[PDB]
Amino acid sequence: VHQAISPRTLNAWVKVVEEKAFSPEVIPMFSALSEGATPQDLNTMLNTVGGHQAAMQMLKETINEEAAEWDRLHPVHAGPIAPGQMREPRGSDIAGTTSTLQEQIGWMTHNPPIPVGEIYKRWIILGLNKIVRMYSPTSILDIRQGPKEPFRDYVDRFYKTLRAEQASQEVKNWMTETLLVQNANPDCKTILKALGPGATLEEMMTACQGVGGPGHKARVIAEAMSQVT
Amino acid sequence: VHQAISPRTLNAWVKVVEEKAFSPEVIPMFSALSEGATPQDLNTMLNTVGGHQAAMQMLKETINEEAAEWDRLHPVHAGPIAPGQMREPRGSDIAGTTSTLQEQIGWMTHNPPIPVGEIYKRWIILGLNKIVRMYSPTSILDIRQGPKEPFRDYVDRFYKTLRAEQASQEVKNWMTETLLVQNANPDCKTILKALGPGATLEEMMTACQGVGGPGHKARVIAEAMSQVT
Amino acid sequence: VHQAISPRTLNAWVKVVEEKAFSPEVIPMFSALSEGATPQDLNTMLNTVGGHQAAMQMLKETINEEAAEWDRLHPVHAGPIAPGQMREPRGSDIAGTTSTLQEQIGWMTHNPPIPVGEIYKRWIILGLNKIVRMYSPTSILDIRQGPKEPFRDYVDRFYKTLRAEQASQEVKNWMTETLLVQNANPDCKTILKALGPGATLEEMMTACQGVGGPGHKARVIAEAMSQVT
Amino acid sequence: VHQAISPRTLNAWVKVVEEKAFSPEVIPMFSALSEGATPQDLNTMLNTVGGHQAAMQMLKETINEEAAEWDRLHPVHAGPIAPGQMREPRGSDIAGTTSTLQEQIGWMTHNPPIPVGEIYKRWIILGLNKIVRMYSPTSILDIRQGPKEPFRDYVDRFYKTLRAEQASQEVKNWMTETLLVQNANPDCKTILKALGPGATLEEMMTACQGVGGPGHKARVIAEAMSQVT
Amino acid sequence: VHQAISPRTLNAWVKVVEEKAFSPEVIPMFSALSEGATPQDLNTMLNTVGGHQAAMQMLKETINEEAAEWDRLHPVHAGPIAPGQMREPRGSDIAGTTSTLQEQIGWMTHNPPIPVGEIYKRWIILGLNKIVRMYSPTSILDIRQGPKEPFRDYVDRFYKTLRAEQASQEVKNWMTETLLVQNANPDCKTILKALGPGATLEEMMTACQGVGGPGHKARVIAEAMSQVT
Ligand SMILES: CC(C)(C#Cc1ccc(-c2ccc(Cl)c3c(NS(C)(=O)=O)nn(CC(F)(F)F)c23)c([C@H](Cc2cc(F)cc(F)c2)NC(=O)Cn2nc(C(F)(F)F)c3c2C(F)(F)[C@@H]2C[C@H]32)n1)S(C)(=O)=O
Ligand SMILES: CC(C)(C#Cc1ccc(-c2ccc(Cl)c3c(NS(C)(=O)=O)nn(CC(F)(F)F)c23)c([C@H](Cc2cc(F)cc(F)c2)NC(=O)Cn2nc(C(F)(F)F)c3c2C(F)(F)[C@@H]2C[C@H]32)n1)S(C)(=O)=O
Ligand SMILES: CC(C)(C#Cc1ccc(-c2ccc(Cl)c3c(NS(C)(=O)=O)nn(CC(F)(F)F)c23)c([C@H](Cc2cc(F)cc(F)c2)NC(=O)Cn2nc(C(F)(F)F)c3c2C(F)(F)[C@@H]2C[C@H]32)n1)S(C)(=O)=O
Ligand SMILES: CC(C)(C#Cc1ccc(-c2ccc(Cl)c3c(NS(C)(=O)=O)nn(CC(F)(F)F)c23)c([C@H](Cc2cc(F)cc(F)c2)NC(=O)Cn2nc(C(F)(F)F)c3c2C(F)(F)[C@@H]2C[C@H]32)n1)S(C)(=O)=O
Ligand SMILES: CC(C)(C#Cc1ccc(-c2ccc(Cl)c3c(NS(C)(=O)=O)nn(CC(F)(F)F)c23)c([C@H](Cc2cc(F)cc(F)c2)NC(=O)Cn2nc(C(F)(F)F)c3c2C(F)(F)[C@@H]2C[C@H]32)n1)S(C)(=O)=O
Ligand SMILES: O=P(O)(O)O[C@H]1[C@H](OP(=O)(O)O)[C@@H](OP(=O)(O)O)[C@H](OP(=O)(O)O)[C@@H](OP(=O)(O)O)[C@H]1OP(=O)(O)O
Ligand SMILES: O=P(O)(O)O[C@H]1[C@H](OP(=O)(O)O)[C@@H](OP(=O)(O)O)[C@H](OP(=O)(O)O)[C@@H](OP(=O)(O)O)[C@H]1OP(=O)(O)O
Repeated sequence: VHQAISPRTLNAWVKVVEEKAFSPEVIPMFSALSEGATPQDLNTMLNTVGGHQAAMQMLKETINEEAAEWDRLHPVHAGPIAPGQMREPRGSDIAGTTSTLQEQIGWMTHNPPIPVGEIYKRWIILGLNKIVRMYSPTSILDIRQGPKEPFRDYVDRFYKTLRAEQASQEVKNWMTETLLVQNANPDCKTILKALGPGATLEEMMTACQGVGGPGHKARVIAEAMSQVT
Repeated sequence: VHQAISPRTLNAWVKVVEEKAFSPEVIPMFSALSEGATPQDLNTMLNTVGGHQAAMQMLKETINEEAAEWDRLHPVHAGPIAPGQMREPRGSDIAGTTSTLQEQIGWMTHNPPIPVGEIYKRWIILGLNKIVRMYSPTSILDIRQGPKEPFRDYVDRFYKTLRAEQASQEVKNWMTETLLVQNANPDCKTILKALGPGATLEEMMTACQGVGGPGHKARVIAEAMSQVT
Repeated sequence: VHQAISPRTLNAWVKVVEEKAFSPEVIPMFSALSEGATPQDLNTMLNTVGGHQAAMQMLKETINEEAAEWDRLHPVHAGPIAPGQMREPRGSDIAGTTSTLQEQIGWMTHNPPIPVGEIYKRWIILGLNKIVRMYSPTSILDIRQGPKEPFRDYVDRFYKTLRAEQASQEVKNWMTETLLVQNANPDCKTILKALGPGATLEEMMTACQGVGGPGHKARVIAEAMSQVT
Repeated sequence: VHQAISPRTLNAWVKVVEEKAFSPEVIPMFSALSEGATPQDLNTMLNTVGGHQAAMQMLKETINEEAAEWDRLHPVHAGPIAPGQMREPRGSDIAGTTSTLQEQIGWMTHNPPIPVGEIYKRWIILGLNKIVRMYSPTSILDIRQGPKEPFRDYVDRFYKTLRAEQASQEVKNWMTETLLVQNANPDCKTILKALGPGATLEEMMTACQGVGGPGHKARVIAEAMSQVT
Repeated sequence: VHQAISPRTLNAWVKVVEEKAFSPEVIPMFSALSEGATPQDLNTMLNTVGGHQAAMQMLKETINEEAAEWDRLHPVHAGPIAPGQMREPRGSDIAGTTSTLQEQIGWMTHNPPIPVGEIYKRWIILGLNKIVRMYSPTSILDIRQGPKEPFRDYVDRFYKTLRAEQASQEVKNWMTETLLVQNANPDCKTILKALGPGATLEEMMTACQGVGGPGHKARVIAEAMSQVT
């Protein structure tokens, strides 16, 4: 079509997703970048969202709901071939799963036009609005050790979140060497600080392996009593 | 139709839901606002309920049960076209899922009349009665930290509830400023007050990160023994 | 039918359920009140049981098994119209789900008679016997705080049970004023008594919010040591 | 008629208004949710705005201004219209006040099309932009007692604003419990604090009834003079 | 005709208005008592409301708005009606201002029926809801003297409110003897108490005629300064 997305349009959409994630600003930008686009172009835009797999699953659920709504309003015709005309779209055709680009173009350019692109755009906008309201991406900054969480479990959660984090490898290494010790609970922080700089992750995990164990509990209790007595 | 809901009727229903939520007063108001309305108007009223999604799901379940009951009382005919007459309504037709507005008007104005609007209204009333009896909306005022609940889990619950709360953003900010520290458990509240005013949420979470850990338990036990000795 | 339930019969059944709940005395009364009644009348009696939803679900399950047994023993005929006679009942027809009142009267008054009312009555009697043996209604008197249960969870259980309780509103308020503090665990009961009369529920929950937390445990341990030393 | 508002679209619009009020975010959401909608659908969306009646009146004034502009640009055509042709829309027809849904659909689905829905959407967007720039909703947090304002007048303003506030009834009770005394002027606030907790609204009003009168002025002047010497 | 309001129905509505004023209970009650009634019966019910003329004016405004909306939905035809046919009702006809009882009956008893009574009752319900939400009746208990308000002006406000108050003459006299001095401002209250019991309204007004004047203010400053000396 005339309004097929240009290379700069697609790149702008990619950069919007990468920089803003799913802040409200994503909704206008998508609306502005995808106007006149076929459902195939919209699917191309959706497929370039790296990460946020849970958010994209949420979006797909919303699209399926809206497709079911469309199918409820549009009943399947009683098998009239109508060789002059073409088949009426279904919800899956609007979402582009069961329709080709030629069919979408034909629906968009027919008289009267069926703007399958704009209908799909509204479905996607509903999904994006739901994501913006509900979804919260994981953040490495939010990973803190629980007061009773073993240090190894905390480290596992930290590294899982770090793997999912959007950052360069150097930045992730820097995050490892600051946040991991920073966001440990006080009991493990004391041990890790006493361990000193240059301690490896294995040394750190060995040093905190007994926190919450009977011996460590006895030790800290006895130290507290000695201080207050 | 003559009794189609007016703009003021729809706005009054919206304001009723926003002001009273699902107090018993909702039941008369709905009854008064929806009399003579087609099932399409009733669905329009139901779609304007913002929030209370669990209550609306309960209402939908009740509507489905009543539609099944109607289907049990009304057997589908043995395919008599009856071109002079029209097809008999099903339960989904009364709820408006499988019927159009024209069909609803045709049933409502036929002689003898099938008041699909009134039947659907009674089903909705049953759902509303169930909601009024059972459903309790979440309240930010009810979020209190458990005696052994970690402060971060409490903060997550608080912010989830605040997100679901019906309030302006300034009011939500004021709620964060007061209720969060107010409704923490005594162990965390002692630390939070020791921090003083002006502490951020991150400083507050770091300060309470050790509550329940071995070191904090030893410290408070030692302080108690020193006081009693 | 000649033995259709009278207004006084239905009201007597309602009063029997309200006063006796599902004590064994319910089984004779039902038997006495429902003799000669159609399945329609029996369903009317079953629908007037307010509350005891779990017991009624048990009764429905028993009725379904008995209907399945009837269907096992009665095979569907090989489609003989038999215009002189009527269709043979199925289990669902005896339970009244798939049968109209006219069909039930026709079966009951046919020669030889098929006493669908009496068969359905025996199914209901089996269900009632099962309820009498197994089902135990929830009681506000039985709601007591566990030794380690947080006060807020106990209060939530108490208020849920109170909502399900069969009592006047004034009686429920009196129960709240007596049983809630009466049935708290000793640790919370001490604090609640120290509050004194006139404390609100919010002040009660605040006062017990720390029971089970480290500070409260340190306090009580130190107090016990001081008393024994 | 393919782009009619779905139940989820209308609910999303309602939630947008309830959550964001008239922050700038409302403008993209509206434009995203109303694409291809008829003027009737747009009016339905506008009627679901609960509260903000003054803002809605500003929007209606903007719409009337734009309709007047349209009428100035499009002069009426004297003489009967052609039987095949339809009447040209006026501003009121675009706004949906004097046009039925069928007429709007006919205008939109025509060769060449008159996009009455999109023109009306632009008018509504102008109104929303004016609201976002100028309208400021009343907030209970901004009700402060003036230095010379009688306490009763301040209480009246507080309760009017609280009635207008978008909040649950429990939240409104909490706001009364906190802000009313918190936001009184110092002269009334010292007396209100001297009253002590648990004071009723009538006791608070009678306690502050004399602030500003000759006796209170004489008393405070004498006390200040005694403090000085 | 069949559902015309009985004498007991009218009396029950009168008692409802007198006992509850415009509490929310007025809405279901009016809904129940007015079912099937003609616009003439509804107008009689509305005319039997004694007092609350501001609320009744609000109701009339709402009715006029709803009549205008109905007129917008129902364009005036050329009216070449057959002798058997009858003129289509307008908003004023539904409200009963321009329609006789016979015309309302004819619209209500017609094929297809035009339920003018029920449409009118919905308009009245919208007005009643507006009243319940917004209107607040004047209460003699709320009349308090302002801190700088002249005593004579307070007396005039009190007597105006007392004249408007719904109460027996003996209760009004008791109100005058109880609340007038009670709800005066502290300076006037001090003088009135010094005046002792048995003083008439003229002595009470003369005793407080100088409060806030130069002599009284100078006197109170002198007494306060002497007290703190
Ligand atoms: C060839 C081409 C032109 C095309 C096309 C093309 C065609 C159709 C669809 C599609 C559209 C709508 C539905 Cl409603 C379904 C469906 N409904 S269903 C039966 O329930 O699953 N299935 N499809 C797959 C279908 F149709 F092919 F079968 C779809 C896609 C979607 C676009 C899309 C991505 C998205 F994230 C969320 C959406 F809502 C829609 N892309 C996928 O679906 C693959 N995907 N899915 C998910 C997830 F599940 F996490 F959301 C994820 C992907 C991912 F991209 F890898 C990314 C990590 C996230 N693209 S091109 C140049 O773009 O390559
Ligand atoms: C075009 C128009 C005239 C129309 C129509 C229209 C037509 C039908 C229905 C509908 C009615 C009855 C059933 Cl019994 C089902 C059904 N039964 S089923 C197979 O089990 O799901 N499905 N539907 C969807 C159907 F029919 F379209 F398929 C329905 C709706 C409902 C109205 C409704 C809302 C509601 F809250 C609870 C109800 F009981 C009924 N609205 C929805 O359902 C969408 N919804 N649902 C839910 C939830 F699930 F949480 F309750 C929520 C929504 C929501 F509004 F977003 C809101 C957050 C809550 N509206 S208009 C101007 O209004 O846009
Ligand atoms: C019109 C009329 C003459 C009639 C009839 C009428 C007709 C049939 C049935 C019925 C009978 C037997 C089965 Cl075996 C099923 C079935 N089997 S199934 C597919 O598995 O669910 N469904 N039905 C619904 C059917 F038939 F309509 F489809 C039935 C009922 C039952 C009577 C009944 C009540 C009961 F408590 C326990 C029973 F075993 C049977 N009433 C309901 O069922 C509705 N109910 N259910 C339950 C629960 F689930 F908790 F037990 C509850 C209700 C409740 F009453 F609200 C109450 C809170 C409890 N009444 S009248 C004057 O009485 O109104
Ligand atoms: C039946 C249906 C399909 C329809 C329709 C329908 C049809 C037309 C109109 C309408 C549109 C444009 C103009 Cl320009 C005027 C007009 N211009 S005029 C002569 O100067 O007053 N009048 N109308 C009434 C008309 F047409 F009947 F005459 C309109 C509405 C508006 C939509 C609207 C709402 C709004 F808030 C602000 C707007 F700008 C437009 N809704 C109302 O107007 C009622 N309203 N008004 C106001 C206020 F004044 F405060 F802004 C308020 C309401 C309220 F919603 F109650 C809410 C508290 C606020 N809806 S449905 C399912 O939606 O019910
Ligand atoms: C024969 C008979 C059966 C009849 C009839 C009869 C016929 C019509 C109307 C009427 C109805 C609707 C509108 Cl919309 C207007 C209108 N619209 S308009 C152009 O703007 O003024 N005018 N009317 C007068 C009309 F029609 F004559 F023109 C009406 C009334 C109203 C009923 C009514 C009372 C009410 F309180 C509020 C309402 F909304 C409607 N009663 C009056 O109006 C007189 N009234 N009004 C007001 C007020 F203004 F405060 F609200 C007050 C009165 C009052 F009762 F004195 C009382 C102190 C309050 N009754 S009966 C019983 O008499 O024997
Ligand atoms: O408070 P309690 O309900 O009495 O539970 C405590 C305690 O839990 P707390 O954190 O709440 O104080 C211990 O937990 P830790 O502090 O050591 O993490 C736990 O000890 P363990 O988890 O190491 O087993 C101990 O269990 P126990 O006494 O059996 O060793 C258990 O006490 P009780 O089971 O006796 O209640
Ligand atoms: O008490 P306020 O309401 O705050 O105003 C007072 C004062 O009031 P009172 O006499 O009741 O104490 C005078 O008002 P009136 O005498 O007319 O009643 C006024 O005018 P005068 O100088 O003539 O006394 C005076 O002065 P000004 O308004 O110029 O400030 C002003 O004093 P303050 O504002 O400083 O309190």
